[PDB]
Amino acid sequence: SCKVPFNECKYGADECCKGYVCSKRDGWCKYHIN
Repeated sequence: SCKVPFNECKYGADECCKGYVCSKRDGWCKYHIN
């Protein structure tokens, strides 16, 4: 019930796959830590 990290991401949206973080600047799902 989630989308790939390569795609976009909504600030706060937990829809993304657990384990990844959502960049506030880039506005996408990534693995790197903020």
